Amino acid sequence: HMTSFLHAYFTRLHCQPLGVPTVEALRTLHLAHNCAIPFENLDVLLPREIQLDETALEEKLLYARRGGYCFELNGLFERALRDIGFNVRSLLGRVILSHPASLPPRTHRLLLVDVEDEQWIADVGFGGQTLTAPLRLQAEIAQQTPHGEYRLMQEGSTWILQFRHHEHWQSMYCFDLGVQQQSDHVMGNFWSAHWPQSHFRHHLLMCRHLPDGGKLTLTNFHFTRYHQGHAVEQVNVPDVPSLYQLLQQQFGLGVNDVKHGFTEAELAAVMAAF
Amino acid sequence: HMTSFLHAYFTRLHCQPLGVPTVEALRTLHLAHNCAIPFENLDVLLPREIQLDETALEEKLLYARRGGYCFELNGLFERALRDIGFNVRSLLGRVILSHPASLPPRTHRLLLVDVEDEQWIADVGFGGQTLTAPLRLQAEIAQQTPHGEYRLMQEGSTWILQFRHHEHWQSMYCFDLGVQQQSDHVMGNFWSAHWPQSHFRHHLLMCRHLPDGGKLTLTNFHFTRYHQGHAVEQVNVPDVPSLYQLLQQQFGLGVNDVKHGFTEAELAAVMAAF
Amino acid sequence: HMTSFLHAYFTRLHCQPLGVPTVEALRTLHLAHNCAIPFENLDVLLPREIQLDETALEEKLLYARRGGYCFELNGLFERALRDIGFNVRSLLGRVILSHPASLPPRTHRLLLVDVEDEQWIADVGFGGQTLTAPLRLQAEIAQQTPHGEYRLMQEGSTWILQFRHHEHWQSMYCFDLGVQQQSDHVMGNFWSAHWPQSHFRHHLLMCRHLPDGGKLTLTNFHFTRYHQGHAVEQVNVPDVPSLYQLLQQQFGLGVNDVKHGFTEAELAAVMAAF
Amino acid sequence: HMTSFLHAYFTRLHCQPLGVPTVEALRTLHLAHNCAIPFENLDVLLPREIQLDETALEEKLLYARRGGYCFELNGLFERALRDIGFNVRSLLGRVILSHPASLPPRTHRLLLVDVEDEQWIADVGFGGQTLTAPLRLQAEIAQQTPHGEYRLMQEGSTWILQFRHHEHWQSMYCFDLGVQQQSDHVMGNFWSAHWPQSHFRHHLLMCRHLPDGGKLTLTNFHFTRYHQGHAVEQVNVPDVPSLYQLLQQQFGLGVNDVKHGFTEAELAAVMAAF
Repeated sequence: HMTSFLHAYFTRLHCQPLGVPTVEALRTLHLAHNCAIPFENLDVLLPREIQLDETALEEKLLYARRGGYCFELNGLFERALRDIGFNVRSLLGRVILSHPASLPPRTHRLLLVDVEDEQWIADVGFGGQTLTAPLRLQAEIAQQTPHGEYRLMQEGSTWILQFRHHEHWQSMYCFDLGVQQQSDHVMGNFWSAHWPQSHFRHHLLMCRHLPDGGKLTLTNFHFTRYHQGHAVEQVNVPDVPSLYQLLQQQFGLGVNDVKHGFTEAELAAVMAAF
Repeated sequence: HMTSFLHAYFTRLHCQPLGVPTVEALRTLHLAHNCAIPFENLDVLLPREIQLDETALEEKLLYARRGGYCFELNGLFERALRDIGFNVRSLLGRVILSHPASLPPRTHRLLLVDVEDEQWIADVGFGGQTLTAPLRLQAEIAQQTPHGEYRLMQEGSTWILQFRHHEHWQSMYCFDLGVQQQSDHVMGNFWSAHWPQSHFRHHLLMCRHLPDGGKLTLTNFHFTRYHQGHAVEQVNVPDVPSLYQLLQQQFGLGVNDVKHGFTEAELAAVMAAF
Repeated sequence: HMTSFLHAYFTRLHCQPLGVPTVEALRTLHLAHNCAIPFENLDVLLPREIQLDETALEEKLLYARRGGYCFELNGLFERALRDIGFNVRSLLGRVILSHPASLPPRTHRLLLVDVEDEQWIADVGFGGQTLTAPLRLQAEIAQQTPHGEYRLMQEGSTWILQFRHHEHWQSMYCFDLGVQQQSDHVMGNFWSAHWPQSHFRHHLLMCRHLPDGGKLTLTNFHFTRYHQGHAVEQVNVPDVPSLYQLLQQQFGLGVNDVKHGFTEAELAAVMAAF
Repeated sequence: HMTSFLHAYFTRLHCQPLGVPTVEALRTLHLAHNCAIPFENLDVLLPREIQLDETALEEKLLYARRGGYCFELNGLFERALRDIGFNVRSLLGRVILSHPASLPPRTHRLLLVDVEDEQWIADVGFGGQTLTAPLRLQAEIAQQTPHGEYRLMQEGSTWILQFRHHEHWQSMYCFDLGVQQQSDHVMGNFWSAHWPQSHFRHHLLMCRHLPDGGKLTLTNFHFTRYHQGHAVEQVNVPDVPSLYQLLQQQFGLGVNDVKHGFTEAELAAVMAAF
């Protein structure tokens, strides 16, 4: 089967329809998503509100060929998986990367999927180190992904997904299986986009995934390409115009669109702040 | 026993020390609190950040003789009950009064107390209809309080709070027993104080409790006195100055204080917005 | 002559082209504008940034059939008068209606037009009591307008404008002939839309003008119609849906539009804040 | 003569009273100020409103031993010069350093002083390159200052200002002699502290002046000392604690104070955003 939405979803993912909800279907859609729809925080910098209702998400991520973060990406992904027939619901977790003194709020959205009597967690909105393939809800089991090795962890009642890096695991974010509501994400988005100390307000962030363990990475003007998890080439874009171009070339950002588009002069004012 | 804090706490509550954590101790401290420390949202209107660390709370609610809401009030209360020896932790719930189309975020804080092998919920920061006495965690049981009658539903794991009104139970807000973290309150406060559509940014709100089922109520210039739950006297303050006075008289607001005080001209700019 | 813009301008004003810049041309375009493009502050309440570059103005006020305030309205009007050949530039003035203790900032934009060796001030963005016809820059001279009587008094190189209200004269606002720059308006808009105590953030405001001294007035749910300056009929809209309708009927608001439109659920969240 | 204010002003300036308003008095007070009261934007980063009424200025800049920027510094300075008997009023100008495409708003405050039948412009609030000694209102005349050579200029009613950079002249800000009102500064401060793209919201900025053409410079963790206009020593502070210390040592920031003080943990949250 294929709903109106599900249609342009597959269309944007440069992928072929799927009607049967199976671990393999997930496996691919995930990577598809990860390569098609970039991780971007540009609506936060050029001041511009982020709606999270399936429609705004549809018109932003699909039609306008734009990106987003936690809430937007997994919000769209959640819809797709649902229309395809899977059993999903979002979850909120705490970003603990920076290794904070005290647990932070529920800033990160992620998906919980029930496929073939097991429970997996799909997440395409974590940015740089996001997963690129579902993982099973189990501790220790060093799971594998097209772009890395991760390890969940049943600590009491809050799982602690962590990944392999430089000979040992790093915590990325903790969460629990508690239900969440649309508003809980709206609040999550509100925090992230408006709390003065939120990093998302202090630098442009883009990240797109490629087929063979490769990925792109923009952080203001610092562009970087990776292959099989290695830093191959690192360009430092020299100007706004040049960057405006890089956004459309490398990440395939829909710079035009009656609604969600944005002039190049706007990208200039945004980078000007830094 | 009595800690430095616990000291000025009792001092502000115009109450006598208590060292033994029992339902009765709770019973009274609750009402004490409800009558001494007013519910106020003034720091939200005159723009002015709300810290929630025990110290800012101490200096705002105790020393400066000021009020606050959910987060501040129950934040202070939680500390006290803790220092007195009780077993407490905060909980976040969703305000459903307005009977919203879809569940709202975790805007409200409240306390869970374990006294004599049972579980009670104390809450002094809900404002107008806050409880004025602990309640037992049980369904149907129409519980009684110095200022009203409440009933807790048991919809799943989550609970709902209600109170009588025209011979029919009315739900105030829902909530479950999930753990919360300081940050979760900071986020709650952030939402409440800064989300554009938050009602707290559109009108002054004050509310203080009196011994015999009475309470005071300000909503901008509309002042109201209540006895045994009845509207006895309703004055419509005519001017800023007059109101400035009313805040100190009726609610016992510490209008002066190196830090948390505020001029009367400031209150004027605040009410000027409306 | 007629530029691409000037085209849809006249089209929105349900008016016939004009190519000769004369006091009479001004006289009508002013009233035209005043009846076609409503005074609205809706983008301020549903959080949504207000661009002021001729293009955003064009797309919002003309194509989407929406309204605006000081900055937007006169901004569009200024362009028109310019393309028609007049001699115009904006001015910033201080809103003194509330009769403030100390002069407020330059919140209000207005136009200065040099027609037939004289200087006139056109202003369609003041809302409720805006002018509806150019006025001559001269003191005492009680000038006449389709919707009221005005007057100009002196106190420096700065100008004060008034209108006879209840039985006599009283100040509306002041300003001076100093040059302004786009950014100065951007700042003016930033203030008005974001300074916490700005009244525009605390209630919906709409106002549209009618041919024979009549006008429409919305303030949240309070709708009011006026004839020859008199309150004929005052309805108190009972619900969001009904109001959503009233916005399109009475004011002719373009509720749809890829970009500047807004759902009715959005208007509900906005009125929910109050 | 010496007013209550003027008293602690001199006390903070580690300077001896002056009662006669002369170019020489200005000459020194300026340098005095420039070395005593640092240029700081810390209240912008840890969210915290900036009042500009003489009293808040007094309590922040003098009693709490804290710094500020444009509005606060020159605001305090203006009061002093006034109480001492000079003839002063503030002016607003536009920061053109970055060499913007179009004129920016009136972000910068500065002083205009009438001493011995001439007109000078004093400004202690511009930060890094602020003046350190009055200048005469005259074009071309390459004027000299304890920390640099500034050439003023013309171009219509406006005046530009520059300093020898590299060796070519780099326009700084610009302005006109138009009157300004308190609100005009409040709006200016509003812009600077809240407009999302304002650089002041993206990094900590501190700058203090020293006696012999030397000055200190903090930009986040990049500390720098200068002598006779040369970069002697550049330390890159390694941690928040260490920086907290550097603020009190090198710039003499009053880190404590019932009101304007700030914990070290607060500084951490601020730097954490970057």
